[PDB]
Amino acid sequence: GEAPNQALLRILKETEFKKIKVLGSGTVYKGLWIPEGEKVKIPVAIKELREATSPKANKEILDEAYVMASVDNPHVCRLLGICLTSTVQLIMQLMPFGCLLDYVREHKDNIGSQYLLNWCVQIAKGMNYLEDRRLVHRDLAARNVLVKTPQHVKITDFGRAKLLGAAAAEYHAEGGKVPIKWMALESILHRIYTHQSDVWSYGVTVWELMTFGSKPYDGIPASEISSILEKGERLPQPPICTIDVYMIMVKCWMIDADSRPKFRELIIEFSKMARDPQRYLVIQGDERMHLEDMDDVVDADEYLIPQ
Ligand SMILES: */C=C/C(=O)Nc1ccccn1
Repeated sequence: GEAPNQALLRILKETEFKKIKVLGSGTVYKGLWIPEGEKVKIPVAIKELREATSPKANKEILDEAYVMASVDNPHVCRLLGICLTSTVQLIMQLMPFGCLLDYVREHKDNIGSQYLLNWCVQIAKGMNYLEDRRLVHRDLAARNVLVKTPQHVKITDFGRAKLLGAAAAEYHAEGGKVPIKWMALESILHRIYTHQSDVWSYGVTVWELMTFGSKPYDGIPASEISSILEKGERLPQPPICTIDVYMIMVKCWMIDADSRPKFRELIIEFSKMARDPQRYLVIQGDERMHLEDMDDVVDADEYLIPQ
């Protein structure tokens, strides 16, 4: 016996929610959700499948739904329920400032050390929680973290997430479109994936944030990456980064998976640094930087149903 998964999957009527506008094209809407028979309005993102004629695509979105229903943490994405219309709709908490990669590209000039290190802690907390839940994300990247507020981010995209069995050390994949430049060496060579492969990608995610959304190994093709890593080459020290911050990124990219840090240790190291941010990141102008009815609106984070 593993522990039973008593996550609740909530089925919503299409009449419970109003699509307000498009955010993306699968097509994502900003909208509002009124839970049946409750006087509350919840800002949501409603992901509606396009063709909805593809049995493959329907297995995909429901796998996402399975994983997102089974996680409850402040630093991971919050599913509110699904709607089984012609086109299946996922309803999640609206994350109004979009993905963190776009956010740090758009706002390079306004982002101070305190925000960057707090983001590093929050993502470390999200990933430590997933580890507690024996869940390997397999696609952590700056693009797959969302911004509820500039003070508050959550890990997203559980489309590749795999739920390690009671006796299963690694997860074993076979083909697809894969993020080579974020992947542990053991993942590119032997399709091996663990919490420790997730630490490698946390390292690349941190490097994306510390370079204000630069592309890892830009101009180096996917075919070369495994060879570069075997030859011991790693991503360069970002300009803002003290050796303290960069040495943490470097340890996440050790070839011995068990030599990399644990998510619980990254939480600790980034917290120590977050208490004195200007000791650990050096940024030009750091001290200066600052980042009908709405009556019954509540954020999804204050909308709890019984457990
Ligand atoms: C997991 C939350 C979510 O996907 N919400 C979202 C998506 C895109 C933009 C804004 N919020």
